[PDB]
Amino acid sequence: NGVCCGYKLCHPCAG
Repeated sequence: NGVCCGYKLCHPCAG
């Protein structure tokens, strides 16, 4: 769906 930032690292959440 897009990019998500969590543990100081942004990565695709679920496309």
